[PDB]
Amino acid sequence: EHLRELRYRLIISIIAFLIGSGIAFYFAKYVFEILKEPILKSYPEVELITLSPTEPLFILIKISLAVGFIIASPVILYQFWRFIEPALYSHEKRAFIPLLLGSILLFMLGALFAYFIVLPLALKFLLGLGFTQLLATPYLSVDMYISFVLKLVVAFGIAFEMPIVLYVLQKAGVITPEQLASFRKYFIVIAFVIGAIIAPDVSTQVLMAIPLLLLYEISIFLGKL
Ligand SMILES: CCCCCCCCCCC(CCCCCCCCCC)(CO[C@H]1O[C@@H](CO)[C@H](O[C@@H]2O[C@@H](CO)[C@H](O)[C@@H](O)[C@@H]2O)[C@@H](O)[C@@H]1O)CO[C@H]1O[C@@H](CO)[C@H](O[C@@H]2O[C@@H](CO)[C@H](O)[C@@H](O)[C@@H]2O)[C@@H](O)[C@H]1O
Repeated sequence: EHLRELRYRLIISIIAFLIGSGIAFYFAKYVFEILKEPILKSYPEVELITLSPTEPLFILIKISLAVGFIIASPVILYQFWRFIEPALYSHEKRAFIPLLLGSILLFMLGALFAYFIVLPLALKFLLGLGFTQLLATPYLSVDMYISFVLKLVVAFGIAFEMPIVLYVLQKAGVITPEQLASFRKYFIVIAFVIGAIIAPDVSTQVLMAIPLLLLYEISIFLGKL
């Protein structure tokens, strides 16, 4: 049953993600505008050329897949939450509703944080560091810039879900707040690994690790037992 439940809830979540991805595909040219907007306004001297051969569809498929996941985030959050509580951990179903709503708005606040705080900051640390206008002119590849935005935006959505899945595991006594306090020296490496994968330089790898450790230290404080 628990074996089969996942092998059906997965297919429902995967079915939702593709419906969401297809929607994202249709209005992708407009989503490409929202993404281009942060650079276009801050450093207009920086040209977004397509250094790539004939790959504006790869940029499309990346856009249709990442944005298709932010559309499906409410369905995916539900399939997680229903497979765990009241299913295994909690007991009340009107503790589940404020949990789903709370976790739906934590993925949205995560994406807004990346797009409106991490990213503009990540651009000043990259090309806004004084007179670096010479090494940044038709030097920007759109496939580079778009991807970094999509990585940063999706990672922060997910990174924000940590203090709820954690508070709920700590409450269900699956983990203790001291067990997170012991994993600190490993999450510092986790955060810098994630920061190495998604960020282009050290300045941005660090810029990313900071809110991640901060989200980890929010989970320990939600060690109210
Ligand atoms: C969960 C479902 C998914 C929801 C999110 C998906 C993405 C939604 C963004 C898409 C969308 C609304 C779509 C709504 C329908 C959703 C239905 C969902 C599926 C249901 C099953 C944004 O909608 C608006 O959003 C705001 C921008 O953020 C703005 O609104 C207000 O505006 C101010 C006005 O005065 C207000 O004063 C201000 O207050 C707000 O700024 C508008 O600028 C914008 O149109 C449409 O935008 C774009 O669509 C594309 C066609 O692909 C259009 O194609 C191009 O346009 C031609 C023009 O000639 C070009 O010639 C041609 O190149 C091409 O043809 C674009 O033109 C474009 O307009």
